[PDB]
Amino acid sequence: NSTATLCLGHHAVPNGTIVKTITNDQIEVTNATELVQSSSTGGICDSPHQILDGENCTLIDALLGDPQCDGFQNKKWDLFVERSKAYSNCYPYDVPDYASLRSLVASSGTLEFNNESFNWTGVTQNGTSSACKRRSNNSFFSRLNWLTHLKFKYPALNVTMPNNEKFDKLYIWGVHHPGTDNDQISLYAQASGRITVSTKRSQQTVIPNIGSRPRVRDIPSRISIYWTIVKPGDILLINSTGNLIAPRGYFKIRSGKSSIMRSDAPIGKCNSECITPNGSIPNDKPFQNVNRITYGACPRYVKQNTLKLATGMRNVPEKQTAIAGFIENGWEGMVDGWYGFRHQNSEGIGQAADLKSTQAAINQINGKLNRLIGKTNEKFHQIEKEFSEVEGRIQDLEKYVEDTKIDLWSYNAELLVALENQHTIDLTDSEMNKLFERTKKQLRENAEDMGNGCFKIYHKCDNACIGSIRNGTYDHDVYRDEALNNRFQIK
Amino acid sequence: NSTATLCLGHHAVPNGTIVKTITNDQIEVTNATELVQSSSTGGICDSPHQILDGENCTLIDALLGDPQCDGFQNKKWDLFVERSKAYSNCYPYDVPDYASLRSLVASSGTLEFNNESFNWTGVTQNGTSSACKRRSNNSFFSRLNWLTHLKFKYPALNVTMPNNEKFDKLYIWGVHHPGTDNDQISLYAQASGRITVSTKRSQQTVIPNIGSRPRVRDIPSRISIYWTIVKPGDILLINSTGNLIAPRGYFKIRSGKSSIMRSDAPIGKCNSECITPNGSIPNDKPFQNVNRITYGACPRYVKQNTLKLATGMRNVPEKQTAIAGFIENGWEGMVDGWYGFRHQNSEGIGQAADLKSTQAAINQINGKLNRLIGKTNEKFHQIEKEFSEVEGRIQDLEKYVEDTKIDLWSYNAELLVALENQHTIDLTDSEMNKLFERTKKQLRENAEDMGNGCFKIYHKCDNACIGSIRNGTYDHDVYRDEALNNRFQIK
Amino acid sequence: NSTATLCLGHHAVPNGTIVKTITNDQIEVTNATELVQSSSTGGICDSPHQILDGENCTLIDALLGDPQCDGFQNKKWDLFVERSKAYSNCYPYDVPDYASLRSLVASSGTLEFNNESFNWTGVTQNGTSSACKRRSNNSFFSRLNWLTHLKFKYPALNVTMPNNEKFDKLYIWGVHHPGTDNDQISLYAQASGRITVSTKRSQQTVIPNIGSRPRVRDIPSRISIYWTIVKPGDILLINSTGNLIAPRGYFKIRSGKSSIMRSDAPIGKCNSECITPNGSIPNDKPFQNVNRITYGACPRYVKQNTLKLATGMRNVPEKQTAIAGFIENGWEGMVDGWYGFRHQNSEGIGQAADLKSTQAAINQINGKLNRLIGKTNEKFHQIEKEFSEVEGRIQDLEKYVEDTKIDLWSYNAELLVALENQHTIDLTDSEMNKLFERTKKQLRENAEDMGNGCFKIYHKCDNACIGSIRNGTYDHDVYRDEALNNRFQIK
Ligand SMILES: CC(=O)N[C@@H]1[C@@H](O)[C@H](O[C@@H]2O[C@H](CO[C@]3(C(=O)O)C[C@H](O)[C@@H](NC(C)=O)[C@H]([C@H](O)[C@H](O)CO)O3)[C@H](O)[C@H](O)[C@H]2O)[C@@H](CO)O[C@H]1O
Ligand SMILES: CC(=O)N[C@@H]1[C@@H](O)[C@H](O[C@@H]2O[C@H](CO[C@]3(C(=O)O)C[C@H](O)[C@@H](NC(C)=O)[C@H]([C@H](O)[C@H](O)CO)O3)[C@H](O)[C@H](O)[C@H]2O)[C@@H](CO)O[C@H]1O
Ligand SMILES: CC(=O)N[C@@H]1[C@@H](O)[C@H](O[C@@H]2O[C@H](CO[C@]3(C(=O)O)C[C@H](O)[C@@H](NC(C)=O)[C@H]([C@H](O)[C@H](O)CO)O3)[C@H](O)[C@H](O)[C@H]2O)[C@@H](CO)O[C@H]1O
Ligand SMILES: *[C@@H]1O[C@H](CO)[C@@H](O[C@@H]2O[C@H](CO)[C@@H](O[C@H]3O[C@H](CO)[C@@H](O)[C@H](O)[C@@H]3O)[C@H](O)[C@H]2NC(C)=O)[C@H](O)[C@H]1NC(C)=O
Ligand SMILES: *[C@@H]1O[C@H](CO)[C@@H](O[C@@H]2O[C@H](CO)[C@@H](O[C@H]3O[C@H](CO)[C@@H](O)[C@H](O)[C@@H]3O)[C@H](O)[C@H]2NC(C)=O)[C@H](O)[C@H]1NC(C)=O
Ligand SMILES: *[C@@H]1O[C@H](CO)[C@@H](O[C@@H]2O[C@H](CO)[C@@H](O[C@H]3O[C@H](CO)[C@@H](O)[C@H](O)[C@@H]3O)[C@H](O)[C@H]2NC(C)=O)[C@H](O)[C@H]1NC(C)=O
Ligand SMILES: *[C@@H]1O[C@H](CO)[C@@H](O[C@@H]2O[C@H](CO)[C@@H](O)[C@H](O)[C@H]2NC(C)=O)[C@H](O)[C@H]1NC(C)=O
Ligand SMILES: *[C@@H]1O[C@H](CO)[C@@H](O[C@@H]2O[C@H](CO)[C@@H](O)[C@H](O)[C@H]2NC(C)=O)[C@H](O)[C@H]1NC(C)=O
Ligand SMILES: *[C@@H]1O[C@H](CO)[C@@H](O[C@@H]2O[C@H](CO)[C@@H](O)[C@H](O)[C@H]2NC(C)=O)[C@H](O)[C@H]1NC(C)=O
Ligand SMILES: *[C@@H]1O[C@H](CO)[C@@H](O)[C@H](O)[C@H]1NC(C)=O
Ligand SMILES: *[C@@H]1O[C@H](CO)[C@@H](O)[C@H](O)[C@H]1NC(C)=O
Ligand SMILES: *[C@@H]1O[C@H](CO)[C@@H](O)[C@H](O)[C@H]1NC(C)=O
Ligand SMILES: *[C@@H]1O[C@H](CO)[C@@H](O)[C@H](O)[C@H]1NC(C)=O
Ligand SMILES: *[C@@H]1O[C@H](CO)[C@@H](O)[C@H](O)[C@H]1NC(C)=O
Ligand SMILES: *[C@@H]1O[C@H](CO)[C@@H](O)[C@H](O)[C@H]1NC(C)=O
Ligand SMILES: *[C@@H]1O[C@H](CO)[C@@H](O)[C@H](O)[C@H]1NC(C)=O
Ligand SMILES: *[C@@H]1O[C@H](CO)[C@@H](O)[C@H](O)[C@H]1NC(C)=O
Ligand SMILES: *[C@@H]1O[C@H](CO)[C@@H](O)[C@H](O)[C@H]1NC(C)=O
Ligand SMILES: *[C@H]1O[C@H](CO)[C@@H](O)[C@H](O)[C@H]1NC(C)=O
Ligand SMILES: *[C@H]1O[C@H](CO)[C@@H](O)[C@H](O)[C@H]1NC(C)=O
Ligand SMILES: *[C@H]1O[C@H](CO)[C@@H](O)[C@H](O)[C@H]1NC(C)=O
Repeated sequence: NSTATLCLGHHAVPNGTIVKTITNDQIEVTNATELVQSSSTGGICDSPHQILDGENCTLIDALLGDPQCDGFQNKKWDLFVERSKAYSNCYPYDVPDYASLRSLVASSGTLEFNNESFNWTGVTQNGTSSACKRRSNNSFFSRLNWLTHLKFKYPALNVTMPNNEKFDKLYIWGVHHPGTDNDQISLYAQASGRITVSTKRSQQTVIPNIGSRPRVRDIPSRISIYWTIVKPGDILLINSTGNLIAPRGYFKIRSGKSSIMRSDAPIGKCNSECITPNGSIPNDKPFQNVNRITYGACPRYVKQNTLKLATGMRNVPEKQTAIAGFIENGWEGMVDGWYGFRHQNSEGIGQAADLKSTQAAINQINGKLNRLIGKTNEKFHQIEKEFSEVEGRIQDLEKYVEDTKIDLWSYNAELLVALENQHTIDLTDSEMNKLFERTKKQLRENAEDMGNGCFKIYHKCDNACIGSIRNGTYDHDVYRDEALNNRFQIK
Repeated sequence: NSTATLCLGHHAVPNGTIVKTITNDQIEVTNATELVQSSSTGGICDSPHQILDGENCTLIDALLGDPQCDGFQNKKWDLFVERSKAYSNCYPYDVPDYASLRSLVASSGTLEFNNESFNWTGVTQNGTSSACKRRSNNSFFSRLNWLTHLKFKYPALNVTMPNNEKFDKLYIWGVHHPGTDNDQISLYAQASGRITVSTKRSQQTVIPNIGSRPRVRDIPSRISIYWTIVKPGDILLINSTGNLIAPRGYFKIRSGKSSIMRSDAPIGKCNSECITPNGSIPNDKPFQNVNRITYGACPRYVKQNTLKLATGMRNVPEKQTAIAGFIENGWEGMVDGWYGFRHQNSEGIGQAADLKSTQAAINQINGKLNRLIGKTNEKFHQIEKEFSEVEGRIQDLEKYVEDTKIDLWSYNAELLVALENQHTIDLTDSEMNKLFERTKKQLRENAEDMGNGCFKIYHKCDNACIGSIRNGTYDHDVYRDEALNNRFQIK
Repeated sequence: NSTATLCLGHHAVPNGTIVKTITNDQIEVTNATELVQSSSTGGICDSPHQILDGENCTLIDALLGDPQCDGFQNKKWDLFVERSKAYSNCYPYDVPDYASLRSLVASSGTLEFNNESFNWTGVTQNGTSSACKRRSNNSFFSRLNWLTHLKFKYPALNVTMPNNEKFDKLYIWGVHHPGTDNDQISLYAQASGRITVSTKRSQQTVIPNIGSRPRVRDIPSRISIYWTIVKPGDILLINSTGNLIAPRGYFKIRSGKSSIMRSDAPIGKCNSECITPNGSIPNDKPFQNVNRITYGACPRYVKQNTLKLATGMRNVPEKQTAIAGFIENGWEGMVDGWYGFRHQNSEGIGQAADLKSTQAAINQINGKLNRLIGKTNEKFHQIEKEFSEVEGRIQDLEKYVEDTKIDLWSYNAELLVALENQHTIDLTDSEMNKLFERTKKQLRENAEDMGNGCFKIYHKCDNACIGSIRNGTYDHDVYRDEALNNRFQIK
């Protein structure tokens, strides 16, 4: 009736989602996406990393050559998987600093072994035991050589092996601790004496200690395992009068991205970049709360089990019912755009989406999605994070380092999502406000702001006229005389 | 005189406080609150954590059973407090890896001890010394058993103790290092020989070393202390020909939240969640600069001694004196609200608070207070952070881990408070701006913006009229003819 | 022609720089500055820290007194620089826990040595070797004393040295491991026996181990090095029957800010606070990607090789050509200010800078520069971050601690710069918007907003009139009758 109404508005949905911003602990938005990965398939995917399933073998048993581990000879891995069911089935042994030898072999990622011809003239080689059976016969660790007397003589060993290669050699060797004096004499022909293994740059001396230990596979003796790395140009010197469990050669030691993980998860024929002890997990999300132990391109571990990133504007119910604009009011019936126009004129009541504002909001949200989704970084060999034995100081430090790290990342995650969500609310609010301001400016003196996100346009404004406003081609001069007469009439 | 003035404004206070934002290193606000706890009472509150005051006893002395520590037998703790005055008063001893045994016992949180009947047939038990008096008589550590020859014989000990319990057993034992060959023979009847303590899964051999050490309580000998954990189903085997300081049984070893702290603070009858070596501290604040060593639900340690969180808007002096609005001007006389209205009309000059805007600002500030205040998290046994001896590598790492952690938290604290304060300034500024905009919209063509946060209303607007604007019931149509004539008159 | 145009605008430059904000991965601004230091001179500046260039000597060789290191006696340092070319040229030795002794001496920062008169009655002193020549003669480590038999007797040593000083004493000593039984007898007159060095609070026993090691400088024997710290009031007791490499006195041990660094960078005559192995670097910037190893007041190490901080507003091309304001349009021709006014009136078309808005933007940007530039903090002795040997557990932890730290700082840097740049864009946009709003308010009913950042002023407004608007002295009442007639005329 000589005027029209033009309202600016934004969509709303019936099923919104609650997120956290800096301004609000809980604010409902039109949509959100989860940034914490909280589930796994439960299987370790055999691709794209080279998996070695230890089965009944620990890495150290596979290294020494426990008979059940013969199948592992010379294999490589990106990730060696050690099973809780694993058990030793050879001569009872220990490794002082077991954790370090495990770690250095794990990180090297290879069991490649090269035999060498040591001169063991004057002694008997290849000692075996019923505690270490291979194909039902008494045997021993494959990579070790139990030397004993020859004709009740054990002449002092003073044996050399030069490293004339261009790579390092890793030697694994041991000392036999007999149960009794009787065993000492029966095995080596004389009283126990120390073993010294040296190079130009290092030395280790180990004393065999006679005594009963609790029987394991009916063996009260023990073997203690040691290692030596020999550089190119250096020489291994082995010096012993008995009790030597000698090396048969060396392991290659390599550097790269290999590691070891304790897990009982089955190995699957599938492809996944991120491995945890619970199974492989997708790495689309920036964070995860599945396990602090990871290998590969993995989301960062956080304490939160959910963090929702807003991917839409504030969700505002439509006030119940004159058309009305965005002031405390969303439009559930606007389904082809995020922002738009509703009008009332001579020809009826209509709605149209505004593409520009809708696309600007969507583009920006997609931009932050692109920064946060599918952008994980790889980590490989790290520190251990679960422990089967009590140890004190070093373990306290390992645990505190990891606890510290997780709390700092959990804090970063919490802040990041609150900041991002505040920014999303601000940028989506801003597109609405800019649309309203642009429209106000077009209309000049031909309309007044009704306070509800709508303009009273003080002239006849048919469908084409409204279209000209929406398209940005409205010429205010054309209508100004009509509008001014209508606005500043005296009633 | 045919018009009225309506000004929008906000309060101001005579005693504002300076805070930091992202925009300003120093900006005065109406009020702030401190987020760094910087004082302690100076006492350790005995509630709600179970405190054990070591008095003259270290934990290790209480474990071994130094006579002055007999009162500690079998006690438990959440926090064992070790005093600087503590001193040993029994046989001179050392503990290789003292720090680890201290740590593992501290974390276990119990001195529960179960006696066992070891078969020491063939030797004399219960050796004592004048260096370790109990009730004025020569004595020894309560939990240890100094075995010596019987009739100048010391038959080889080969003694067993199975763990048929469903929990782990912690055994503490030792080796006696005699001052001279004469002592060796007088005590054990033969030359010194090694001690081996083993289980199915582990072994330790220790060599007694004869020699003079500086006398302590007139004793040139030493005892060295060792420990062994025996799992259920396993067996302790002790094998010795002399110099054995034997266990009398085992300690329970538990897991939980127990720890140990070095402090000289007195223990008080009071209740506080957070304990530091300086005393308990309140844990209302998110940060603290009292001590990096903490136990319980504690604020996080930061380097800053103060961080002030704004709890009010910018504080702006009232310009000296026509009423005027918020543009570069606060209202010290507005004491019943944070924002409001001042008017001049036919009936005088008045002021009224706006509840809605005031409450919206207060609610939001209370929200951020609720997130930051009284929300501390608990930590228990951690790593040591002060050291009485120089050690090198491990200590360097312990110190660097803690330094690293504190710098990262101090950074987080600094950023958090700057961000929060910027947000507080922004949300309080926003309530002022929204109040002004809402008012502008009500007034439509009946008023003009005077540029100083006030409107010139171009009609007679009595107290009820002004009230209708403040209440949001003003009907612009009622006054529009009058206002338009007044606005667009030609003078 | 009875009207004027007044446009508000901001500068633009032909050569802008791309930065990252929270809103945009790439946004062009007028200027930026680099926050990551990525180059070094390549030399270590000898000022202001006290540098000690080890040349051919490691710290440990300088400590023991290898002949080529005699020049180092008693010197101090802030930073000891160890060269890759360094080599030992004396008796072949090792140090169990070499890394710790290196670290504790490095951190102490002094080689100050005080000779003491030990009573070595009954033995020969000052043993020497061809493996350790000094001025072409057979010699030995300067700070050690190789004792051997006197007249084929080596009476048991039981020797004391009290610490009656008020500072700690650091004693360095050793054990000689002879190649053969023949050497043992030729040197010490009897079979090898253990060495015990003790105090009231500590003890160490070391066993000499006879055996061939690979010859070095024709020596198949080895010396193993040990250390003891003796507190004031305590006593050093040395107890040996042979194989003792005795101390000649003690080192002072101090506490302070000293460290050690591995580098081949030459030492220069220059002054720089921050030292890295690549050379000294400037410390103006808050971050650096030169080296994770640093000493002194240094930028923090990050993974990024560049982080650009915006130091100007968004850079917006001038739309091609009616004068026009800031809406999607910057002014390349405005060179004497950041914001300003362009006008068209009766007297022509002019431009003027607005000082207030320009200065407010510049001041704020300078403020954030002042917070970020030249504000680095000092760190001194830390942990090692590069390793020449494989070690396992401890090294894994050292590496993980540093990796963890760097990732957290790299994250903080990335967020900080994105946040700061967003704030810079917001504050510079805000000065433009405030200038426009201030102008709008002055003009009252005398102008209309043309939508392009300009006002149509509906009255004759000559150069003085425009000046009154720019100066904030424009009196709208003077022109209102003229303007209203022009605005609300009917055409
Ligand atoms: C050298 C020798 O033959 N010694 C005999 C002892 O082995 C034997 O004590 C019994 O030993 C039993 C285990 O027998 C082996 C084994 O481990 O299988 C037989 C091995 O050939 C022998 N290995 C070598 C390289 O000689 C090995 C070794 O002696 C022990 O493992 C060392 O602990 O023993 C089993 O443990 C019985 O319980 C045990 O009594 C005694 C008595 O028969 O005679 C010795 O001559
Ligand atoms: C076995 C014995 O009686 N040995 C005598 C030596 O103790 C003694 O040397 C003197 O020893 C003095 C301390 O006497 C005790 C003690 O610690 O109180 C007496 C204890 O009963 C004895 N403990 C046991 C279990 O036999 C203990 C032990 O021998 C030492 O502590 C080992 O160091 O000694 C005190 O230290 C005197 O300064 C010291 O001369 C000599 C000489 O009298 O005779 C030995 O038979
Ligand atoms: C005590 C003595 O003189 N022993 C003689 C052996 O040294 C010698 O074996 C030869 O030793 C050669 C090195 O000679 C020195 C040295 O290091 O320069 C000479 C030193 O004076 C002696 N040091 C002391 C304090 O006595 C030192 C020491 O014996 C060795 O370093 C211990 O390893 O030896 C060189 O190594 C030759 O290759 C080696 O054969 C034998 C045979 O000549 O006679 C011993 O009496
Ligand atoms: C030191 O004490 C040890 C524990 O008491 C003891 O070990 C025990 O030795 C017996 C036999 O002497 C073993 O008994 C075994 O006997 C049958 C054959 O009759 C075997 O088939 C079984 O394996 C059976 O167990 C015990 O197993 C063994 N116990 C432990 C815990 O090791 C040592 O022999 C004693 N040492 C000396 C030198 O006397
Ligand atoms: C190795 O040298 C040691 C230090 O010189 C020496 O220890 C000293 O021994 C004397 C006695 O021989 C102690 O003197 C004590 O004598 C009176 C009784 O007359 C006691 O009441 C006092 O305790 C007094 O101190 C020294 O205390 C002691 N010094 C130290 C530092 O331990 C060893 O005895 C020597 N060892 C051998 C085997 O000869
Ligand atoms: C244990 O075996 C060792 C390695 O086979 C052996 O060491 C070698 O000893 C020879 C001499 O016996 C040294 O040869 C040196 O001889 C000339 C003089 O003719 C010297 O000028 C040279 O230095 C030359 O090298 C070897 O250097 C040495 N090799 C190594 C690697 O140390 C030990 O001697 C044997 N030990 C015993 C006790 O027999
Ligand atoms: C290292 O090897 C040497 C021989 O090269 C051993 O020395 C011999 O030991 C025997 C037995 O004790 C003696 O009877 C010989 O006289 C020694 N030979 C020489 C040349 O001295 C030595 O025992 C071995 N070392 C170890 C620790 O086993
Ligand atoms: C561990 O106990 C065994 C006995 O079970 C000890 O062996 C005896 O030692 C004595 C003294 O040296 C010898 O005379 C006996 O002949 C040994 N008995 C047997 C059966 O061999 C052994 O010495 C003890 N071990 C330690 C380290 O003390
Ligand atoms: C520490 O010094 C003592 C002497 O104070 C040494 O004891 C003597 O050792 C010799 C050689 O073995 C014996 O013949 C004497 O009888 C011992 N004297 C006494 C009083 O017992 C002892 O050997 C030295 N200890 C070490 C580890 O070298
Ligand atoms: C909600 O957001 C995510 C991320 O943009 C998108 O993949 C998903 O399809 C959206 N859901 C709906 C119903 O729009
Ligand atoms: C592992 O050991 C179990 C239990 O002894 C056995 O049944 C199984 O077949 C073994 N698996 C392999 C792959 O050797
Ligand atoms: C993964 O395994 C850990 C350790 O057993 C367990 O605490 C956690 O609940 C598991 N997470 C999932 C998603 O299975
Ligand atoms: C200032 O702020 C704190 C926190 O809101 C409040 O407890 C305190 O009472 C306030 N002081 C005044 C005078 O309003
Ligand atoms: C602790 O020792 C001191 C000094 O010897 C003594 O005076 C005090 O009574 C002792 N306190 C306790 C509780 O035993
Ligand atoms: C707490 O104790 C530490 C260490 O003695 C001291 O540096 C610090 O100043 C103390 N703080 C307070 C608030 O007493
Ligand atoms: C750009 O910014 C930096 C930091 O403010 C300043 O030092 C430099 O001179 C500026 N360059 C120009 C051309 O304005
Ligand atoms: C260091 O050793 C090299 C190589 O032997 C020698 O040429 C050089 O002169 C030595 N430098 C010093 C400062 O002693
Ligand atoms: C500094 O040295 C390290 C280690 O050699 C090297 O990786 C890095 O590229 C160097 N940086 C510069 C700027 O020279
Ligand atoms: C072990 O060594 C012997 C040398 O006696 C050699 O012939 C063979 O390779 C090995 N024999 C067995 C049975 O493993
Ligand atoms: C020590 O052991 C003996 C065994 O001889 C036992 O009777 C008693 O429990 C203890 N005696 C003393 C005095 O502590
Ligand atoms: C080594 O000690 C002797 C004692 O025999 C002393 O005279 C001199 O200071 C030293 N002699 C040499 C040659 O270094």
